Amino acid sequence: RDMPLDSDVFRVPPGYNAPQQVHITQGDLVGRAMIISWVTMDEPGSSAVRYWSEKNGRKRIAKGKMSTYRFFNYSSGFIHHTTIRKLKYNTKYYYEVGLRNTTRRFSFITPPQTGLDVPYTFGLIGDLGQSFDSNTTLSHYELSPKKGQTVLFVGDLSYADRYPNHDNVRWDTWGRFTERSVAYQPWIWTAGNHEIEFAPEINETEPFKPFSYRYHVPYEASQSTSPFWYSIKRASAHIIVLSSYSAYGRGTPQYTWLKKELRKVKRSETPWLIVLMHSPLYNSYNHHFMEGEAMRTKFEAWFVKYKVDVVFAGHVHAYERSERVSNIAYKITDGLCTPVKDQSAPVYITIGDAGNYGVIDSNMIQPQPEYSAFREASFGHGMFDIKNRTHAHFSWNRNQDGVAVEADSVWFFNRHWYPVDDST
Amino acid sequence: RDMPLDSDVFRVPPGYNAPQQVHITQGDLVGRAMIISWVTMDEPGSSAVRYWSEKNGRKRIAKGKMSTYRFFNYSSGFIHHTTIRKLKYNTKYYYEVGLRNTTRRFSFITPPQTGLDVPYTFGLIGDLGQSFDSNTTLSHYELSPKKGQTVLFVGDLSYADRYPNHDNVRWDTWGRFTERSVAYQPWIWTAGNHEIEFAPEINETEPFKPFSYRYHVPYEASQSTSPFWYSIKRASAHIIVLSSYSAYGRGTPQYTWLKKELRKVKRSETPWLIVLMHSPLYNSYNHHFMEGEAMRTKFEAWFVKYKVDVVFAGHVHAYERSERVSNIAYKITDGLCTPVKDQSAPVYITIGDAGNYGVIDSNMIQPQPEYSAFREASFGHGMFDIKNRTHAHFSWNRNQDGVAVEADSVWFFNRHWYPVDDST
Amino acid sequence: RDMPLDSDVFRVPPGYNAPQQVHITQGDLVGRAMIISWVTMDEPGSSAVRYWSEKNGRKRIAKGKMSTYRFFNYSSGFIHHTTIRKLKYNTKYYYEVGLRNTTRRFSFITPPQTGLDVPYTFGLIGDLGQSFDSNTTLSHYELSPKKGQTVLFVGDLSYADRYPNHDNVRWDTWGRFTERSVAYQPWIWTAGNHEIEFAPEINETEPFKPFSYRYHVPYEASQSTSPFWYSIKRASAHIIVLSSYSAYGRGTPQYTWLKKELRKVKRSETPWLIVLMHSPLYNSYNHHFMEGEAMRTKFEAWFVKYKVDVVFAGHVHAYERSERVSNIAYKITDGLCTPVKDQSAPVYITIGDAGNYGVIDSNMIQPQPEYSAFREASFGHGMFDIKNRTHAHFSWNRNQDGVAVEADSVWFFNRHWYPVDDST
Amino acid sequence: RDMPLDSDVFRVPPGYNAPQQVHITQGDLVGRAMIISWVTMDEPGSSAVRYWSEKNGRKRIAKGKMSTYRFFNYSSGFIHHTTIRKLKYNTKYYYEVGLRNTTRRFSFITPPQTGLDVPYTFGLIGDLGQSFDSNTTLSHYELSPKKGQTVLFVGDLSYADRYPNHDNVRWDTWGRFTERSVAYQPWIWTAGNHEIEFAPEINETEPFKPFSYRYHVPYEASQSTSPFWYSIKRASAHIIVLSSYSAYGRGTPQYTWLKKELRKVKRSETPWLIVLMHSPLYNSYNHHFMEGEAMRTKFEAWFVKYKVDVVFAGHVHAYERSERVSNIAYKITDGLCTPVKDQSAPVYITIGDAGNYGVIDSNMIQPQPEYSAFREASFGHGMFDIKNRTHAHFSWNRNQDGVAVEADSVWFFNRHWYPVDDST
Ligand SMILES: *[C@@H]1O[C@H](CO)[C@@H](O)[C@H](O)[C@H]1NC(C)=O
Ligand SMILES: *[C@@H]1O[C@H](CO)[C@@H](O)[C@H](O)[C@H]1NC(C)=O
Ligand SMILES: *[C@@H]1O[C@H](CO)[C@@H](O)[C@H](O)[C@H]1NC(C)=O
Ligand SMILES: *[C@@H]1O[C@H](CO)[C@@H](O)[C@H](O)[C@H]1NC(C)=O
Ligand SMILES: *[C@@H]1O[C@H](CO)[C@@H](O)[C@H](O)[C@H]1NC(C)=O
Ligand SMILES: *[C@@H]1O[C@H](CO)[C@@H](O)[C@H](O)[C@H]1NC(C)=O
Ligand SMILES: *[C@@H]1O[C@H](CO)[C@@H](O)[C@H](O)[C@H]1NC(C)=O
Ligand SMILES: *[C@@H]1O[C@H](CO)[C@@H](O)[C@H](O)[C@H]1NC(C)=O
Ligand SMILES: *[C@@H]1O[C@H](CO)[C@@H](O)[C@H](O)[C@H]1NC(C)=O
Ligand SMILES: *[C@@H]1O[C@H](CO)[C@@H](O)[C@H](O)[C@H]1NC(C)=O
Ligand SMILES: *[C@@H]1O[C@H](CO)[C@@H](O)[C@H](O)[C@H]1NC(C)=O
Ligand SMILES: *[C@@H]1O[C@H](CO)[C@@H](O)[C@H](O)[C@H]1NC(C)=O
Ligand SMILES: *[C@@H]1O[C@H](CO)[C@@H](O)[C@H](O)[C@H]1NC(C)=O
Ligand SMILES: *[C@@H]1O[C@H](CO)[C@@H](O)[C@H](O)[C@H]1NC(C)=O
Ligand SMILES: *[C@@H]1O[C@H](CO)[C@@H](O)[C@H](O)[C@H]1NC(C)=O
Ligand SMILES: *[C@@H]1O[C@H](CO)[C@@H](O)[C@H](O)[C@H]1NC(C)=O
Ligand SMILES: *[C@@H]1O[C@H](CO)[C@@H](O)[C@H](O)[C@H]1NC(C)=O
Ligand SMILES: *[C@@H]1O[C@H](CO)[C@@H](O)[C@H](O)[C@H]1NC(C)=O
Ligand SMILES: *[C@@H]1O[C@H](CO)[C@@H](O)[C@H](O)[C@H]1NC(C)=O
Ligand SMILES: *[C@@H]1O[C@H](CO)[C@@H](O)[C@H](O)[C@H]1NC(C)=O
Ligand SMILES: [Fe+3]
Ligand SMILES: [Fe+3]
Ligand SMILES: [Fe+3]
Ligand SMILES: [Fe+3]
Ligand SMILES: [Zn+2]
Ligand SMILES: [Zn+2]
Ligand SMILES: [Zn+2]
Ligand SMILES: [Zn+2]
Repeated sequence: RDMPLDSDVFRVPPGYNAPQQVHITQGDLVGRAMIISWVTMDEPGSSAVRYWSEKNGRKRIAKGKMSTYRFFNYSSGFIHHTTIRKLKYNTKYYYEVGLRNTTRRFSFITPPQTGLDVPYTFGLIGDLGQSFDSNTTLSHYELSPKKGQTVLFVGDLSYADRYPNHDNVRWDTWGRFTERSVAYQPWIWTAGNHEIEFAPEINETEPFKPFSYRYHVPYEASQSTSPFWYSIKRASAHIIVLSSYSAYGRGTPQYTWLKKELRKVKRSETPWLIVLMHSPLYNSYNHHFMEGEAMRTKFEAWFVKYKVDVVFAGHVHAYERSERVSNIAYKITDGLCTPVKDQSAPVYITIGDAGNYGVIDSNMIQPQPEYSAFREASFGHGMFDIKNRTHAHFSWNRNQDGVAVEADSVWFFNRHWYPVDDST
Repeated sequence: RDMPLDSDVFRVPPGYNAPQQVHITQGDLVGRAMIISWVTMDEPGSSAVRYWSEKNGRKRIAKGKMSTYRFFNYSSGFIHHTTIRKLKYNTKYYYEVGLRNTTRRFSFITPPQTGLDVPYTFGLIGDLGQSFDSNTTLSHYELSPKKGQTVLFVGDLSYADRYPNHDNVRWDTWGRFTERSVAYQPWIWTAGNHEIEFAPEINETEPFKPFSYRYHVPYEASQSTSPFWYSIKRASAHIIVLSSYSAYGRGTPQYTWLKKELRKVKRSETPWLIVLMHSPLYNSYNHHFMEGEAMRTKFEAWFVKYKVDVVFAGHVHAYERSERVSNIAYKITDGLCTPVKDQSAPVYITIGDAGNYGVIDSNMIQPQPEYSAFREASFGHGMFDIKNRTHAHFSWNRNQDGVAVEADSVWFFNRHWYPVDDST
Repeated sequence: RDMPLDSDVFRVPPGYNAPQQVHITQGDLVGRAMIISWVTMDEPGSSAVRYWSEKNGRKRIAKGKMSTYRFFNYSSGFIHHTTIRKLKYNTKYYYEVGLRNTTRRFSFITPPQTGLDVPYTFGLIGDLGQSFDSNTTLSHYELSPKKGQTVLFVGDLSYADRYPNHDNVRWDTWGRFTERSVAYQPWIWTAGNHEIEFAPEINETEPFKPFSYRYHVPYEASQSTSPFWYSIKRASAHIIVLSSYSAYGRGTPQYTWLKKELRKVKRSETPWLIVLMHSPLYNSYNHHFMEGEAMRTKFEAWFVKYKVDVVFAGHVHAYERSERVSNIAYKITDGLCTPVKDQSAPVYITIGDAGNYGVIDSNMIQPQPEYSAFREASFGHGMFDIKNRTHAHFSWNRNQDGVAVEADSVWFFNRHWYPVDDST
Repeated sequence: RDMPLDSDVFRVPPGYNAPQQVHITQGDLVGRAMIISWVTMDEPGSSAVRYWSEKNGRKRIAKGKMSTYRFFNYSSGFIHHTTIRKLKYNTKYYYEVGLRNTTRRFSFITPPQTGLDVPYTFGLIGDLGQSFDSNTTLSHYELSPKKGQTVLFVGDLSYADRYPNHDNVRWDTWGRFTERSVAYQPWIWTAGNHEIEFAPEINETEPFKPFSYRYHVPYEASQSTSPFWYSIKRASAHIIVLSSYSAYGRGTPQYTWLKKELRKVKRSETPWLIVLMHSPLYNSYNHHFMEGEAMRTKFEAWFVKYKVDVVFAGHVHAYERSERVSNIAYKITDGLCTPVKDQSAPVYITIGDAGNYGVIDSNMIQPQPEYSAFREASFGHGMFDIKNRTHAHFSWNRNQDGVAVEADSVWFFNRHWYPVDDST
């Protein structure tokens, strides 16, 4: 069900050496910087970006960097990444890319300054891929009357690794496909397993190669040493991104980084604390059942201890939302190994159902365990709408329903400023 | 408690640019190759090694490679690594190193061809370090009347990272200290946490740097893509080394590698299957209690499924030997989370008590759980003596006892050729 | 007059990932090693070469290396270079390349052991390019009844740098064009100015990049530190190759290397001493008149001192052969600045007329100076046929004449074993 | 004769990780930027530089870069290079270096904006080295009542290459020795042969390695692609630095660069045109007689054509000043090979007599040829004092004379604004 190469969605912008595959993300810790990235195929081109705010129409120029990579018998085009910094909060900016030959213009809006009661609405997309189903989820998102403002992406971007020799073209088409959204609003990236791409057979053994060339993140903003785990703050939220497929043993860089990072969250500043990861810690579908155990045994207590609000994951191609549950009492022989309701624990949601290559995970653990509050095997996307320092409303819209039909919906009460039972 | 820099044990071989810190390991999959490694400090020197068998006294020459590294305000000398290959099994070889200026001679004996009933005796050392205690354990090993023939090293080599800026000299002194043994019999390396050395503060953020420059392993012999997990066969054993501090998520290179590797073990060929790792899966001391959970949740079933015989670990600075136990029935809600006796399960032994910087882990879990067969907080080393395809005898000698006093002893019955009850 | 891309001469060998652009050169100092190089375009492929002698039909395998490069908006295919060594002198060998997918077979004949009276016939080609004229010179060579056995190539290989952005395809077509000769007999390479390719404008500023990726030479055989100046011995000749466009100041690597090298020539072993370079030291055409002055002032005396026999050059697109002349008496104010006949001096010949992009240099210094013995502005190639330690016969065949019509011809008397006046 | 290691001049600034070997140069094309460089030996340290003008005492900070290198059995400390830019012309600046641990303060004065009649006084030092003689020349310079404001350095900095394995310490001592001057006024660098350091024997074969790590120049300011030839404008002068030991063949990068650069000189803007190079084009001493021939044959005409005023060189350890001479009429056979007076030709001066390792080149060519205006084998330094767009006064002070005794003196009349006869 992968959309064919000629699909209107994969068409290449016309013009000589016209910037294609345009995409953006936050470029700093707090909201006033963006990383613009794109690809030119005819020749190298300029890595300069021109931008100006709607109000103070003064045109400034940011100069970035260019790179390329070869995968097997494949060779990328010219990848560019430029970071515009020191933007003003809450203002619309226009940016142009492809200055030398054919220029293209886009716009984005900086978020509001970080604050306790600042509202903001995030979209949740996981496991997109490029099937027709993928196309549908993306439009439904684009049409959600509750306008999404940033997409928190949970992993498995294009599934190009399913093609022979991981046909990296499929990375190009995906990038062209999603530009309609990412050229305009940032998508926060998380690495999934389809991004690992360990292919000894074709002599490609550096994990995450294509993904890392194409998608950049402000990892040094948090003091991370790798782009696979980082953190950013935006509006009233503090987002922490983790890498299920990187290492988390005690003492490793990721473990060490997260320990420090959790100590840096200030709920008086960013009330909402969200964590993103690919492989779900709590999952009742048969597929990938219990894979999240190892990371679970390692970070769960931290999450309960710092009161994280939600934990979004993907990987299982279906939907599921749990109860605030914890299972942090086991000591091997004491037999205390059963998830228990805990109002300090975060809610674990899994939205890996945006489409992939058109396949859904339907078999599930029967009967629905206690920790599971709702599960459904349908394609869709989610929206996490922050309202106050106390309220945030989550929704799940199915691809079968109309754009405005929330097939599941829930209010979240801030584990810090209003820890009442939302566990309903 | 660490031995002082002037300790006789740290003395530098005399002569201009005299080879120091000499050491060896198996260099191929089956036994007929060695990797000789050493360091010269005055100037680069030759990386050629001259060797000849006692019988056919014809002198041949192997040419290797030289490298250097800088840690913080530290600079290595000239590290050399040369692989002699195509040796004859079961023969004494003499090798000379430092051909240009001051030459030094050593010898080693290739192991017997791999076989079903070929006996061999391994020493077990873990968490050595360089305290006086360390010195002791090493001598006790050197004196075991049951002559050890290869040391399986379980991790934490020198604790140089405990010194300011990880004073890499402590790596040099450790290398000079242990030469008395390693220059003559191979030691199989395993990476522990003291080897990670992630020091962002001094701008050292590439894990395992010093360890990796200094200690090489034949990882491509198994088709591993990293030197932190590999496998070798020697005599009647098939040894598999893993990395607690590397990644093992589903799909990762280490996970992928182990799955394939277990499929390649042939018990009709190497009856004994041993696994090495630093952080113990089963451990009842308070210190580092339950750190091995994550990896446990990922590899335990495979170990039971392939009937691995023993699993040596270190990290807890003390001794402990368990019962053949398994705990692979948990499914979150079914409450089946208690280690059970399983005769397909391997025996988990932890020997991280060779000395470190002179400190013992004594606080235990009271009371001694069922899975724990014997535990003692004493410094010491172990020996695993293979006898037939069915028998192998393990011993633990305390540093307080005399060289020949086995403070713990047990016979192992091959999980494949003689599955009768050991566990006692 | 550049042959069009569809020219039958540029056709690509059929088959999946079929080795194309096959080419060879001597791979050691004395004749018993070859460097096989080729290109595969579909995918990487194997860098193994299979070969066996006609006599002892035992098939052996040599394993080489693979590399790639990008020039501007260009990306090479997979370049391979493999060195077969330890060949037997004077024997025919078959070699196959493209082992994995589509295999191609060729053959070559090792030269005879170096000796005083060993005959051998070299072809002289300079400034080839890929015009139709180039095609003609190459056939005339292929048809010279005096069968050439090795081509000494004087520089300016393909003129791809004349195309926009140095369209490196033109490097591919040239390589395909000349395979008919180079896959079978070695061509010794010399770097000319069309190989420098310094293009700051397109950000290509490393001189000799494409040339160096594609054409390899045994420069370490002589103890050279760069592939732009080296030396080889073959049959009764000792060939020295220099780089007009590299540096030759006093103290530089090239200067230093040549000084030592000249001291290593043994005329009792290789009677004939030949030097190759691109820019001619003695030239009477108007084009490039006096460019060879700087190198001249630096090496001429050495040449006269060691009695080099001939000095072949190219660059001027025409033919010219001089008298044994020297001009090494100048001391600024003494006015002794006029070429004089000297029987210790080498004969300077220029054959840069094989074709280029179809243009000839016709204007010449009028009147023909004394040092010039013969000059003609015609396209052609040359043959230097060694006979004894005393005799060697040089010929120049014009493209207008028939294959067997020597338009100029001369006997050379060895400056060492028979320094009589051949200056006729 | 070289000063001993304990010489007071080689003492190391006290303090932990105290900045040593401090030095500066122009950092842009026109005068408003500086490159501060230094070395810290205890540990890496900060590469930030703090500076503020005397007037507007606002302290700003520039952040630079750190690097290290290894020569043979030698290892550099931590070399730092930071470029302060956008300075105001003609103002005193103070700069501090070593911000983390022990800070040191220095000052410099930006030159006046480029102009037709802007005076400036340059010092001329060549072949300094570190003998006692060297110490002397440096003091004499420091004391010239005609205060020098920038040193144009002609090559051969330290002669470290004379020590075994080119004992790079001699590079450190030289850097500490000269700090007294260079930390305060820029010295413009030129590469000489003692900087090449091609030492195959110890496996060092990349020319100019130590020199290049330690001494940086603003070569991209002119659009040069290498740091061995560049150009800067300062006050009323346009200085062009060349590399005798780099390549200058037709087509090479240096040749190509100079041709374009000469076209960019505007005498209406910087009336005085100076060229620096190591090996002198015109020299009548026996030592190194005629080494400058090759480059001469390549660039002389261009110098006459663009009317360069002076050409300073070193290499011959003595002094010599010529007449405005040219010798650009030779055409091989026309016998016109004798230097002739030419008033468009520059004056060739050689000041390689600052000291070296205490040795003078005294053997001259007898008799003093016509082109030579004055020559003397004494240690000394020079000063080139620009006065107007028409006048500039050059002086040569011997080490034997007193600080104010000009042992040779001459007025230069601008070849462009006042071409009357100087040559006397
Ligand atoms: C390279 O660029 C030129 C124009 O700049 C274009 O016409 C040509 O087709 C390009 N080639 C490639 C391989 O992109
Ligand atoms: C691309 O833009 C540059 C602008 O400097 C122009 O010179 C060139 O001809 C343009 N078009 C193409 C097809 O390269
Ligand atoms: C994808 O969806 C868009 C609208 O959301 C539509 O215009 C387009 O035709 C669709 N393409 C495919 C291949 O489904
Ligand atoms: C690439 O191809 C296969 C992968 O296993 C193997 O035969 C070969 O050695 C690999 N690596 C290289 C460098 O060719
Ligand atoms: C939080 O938002 C909800 C819905 O928008 C509203 O009912 C509630 O009163 C808000 N809380 C505050 C403190 O305004
Ligand atoms: C370098 O080598 C020389 C002898 O080869 C020795 O005398 C000198 O002390 C060495 N220096 C270092 C830093 O090892
Ligand atoms: C080291 O060995 C070489 C052998 O070639 C010798 O030349 C040198 O002098 C020896 N001694 C030292 C101290 O380098
Ligand atoms: C270490 O033990 C050895 C014998 O095993 C002994 O000779 C040596 O003196 C000891 N050194 C220290 C510092 O304990
Ligand atoms: C090294 O020192 C500290 C480590 O956090 C930091 O200030 C600095 O940026 C680090 N990295 C570099 C390249 O200096
Ligand atoms: C195994 O070894 C033990 C002790 O050496 C012995 O009692 C037993 O009989 C041996 N088995 C075989 C098959 O020889
Ligand atoms: C890569 O290789 C596959 C087969 O191995 C081939 O079909 C495909 O077209 C190749 N692509 C390129 C760009 O060479
Ligand atoms: C190429 O050769 C390999 C031989 O191992 C084969 O598997 C493959 O299918 C062949 N053909 C192509 C088009 O790749
Ligand atoms: C090149 O010459 C060959 C024979 O020498 C001929 O078969 C071929 O057609 C010629 N091609 C062109 C383009 O001249
Ligand atoms: C490449 O294009 C031109 C060449 O002069 C220039 O503007 C640009 O800076 C060059 N280099 C890079 C890295 O873009
Ligand atoms: C050299 O060769 C020529 C022509 O082949 C012949 O006339 C002459 O006698 C030969 N010299 C010797 C020594 O055979
Ligand atoms: C490294 O730094 C420490 C202090 O930071 C210093 O005491 C030690 O002596 C230094 N070592 C070297 C080799 O500079
Ligand atoms: C160097 O400076 C730092 C300043 O942060 C200080 O912590 C350190 O102790 C100082 N002294 C030494 C000897 O490193
Ligand atoms: C170098 O000269 C300075 C003054 O110019 C003097 O103070 C110093 O002692 C001299 N040192 C030597 C070693 O000549
Ligand atoms: C370094 O030492 C000598 C220099 O000629 C030589 O024997 C050796 O091959 C050189 N290079 C290396 C990499 O050892
Ligand atoms: C040039 O300077 C000299 C000496 O300072 C002076 O005699 C002459 O008049 C000056 N020229 C101008 C134009 O001021
Ligand atoms: Fe997925
Ligand atoms: Fe330990
Ligand atoms: Fe040419
Ligand atoms: Fe000098
Ligand atoms: Zn997934
Ligand atoms: Zn440990
Ligand atoms: Zn040419
Ligand atoms: Zn010199």
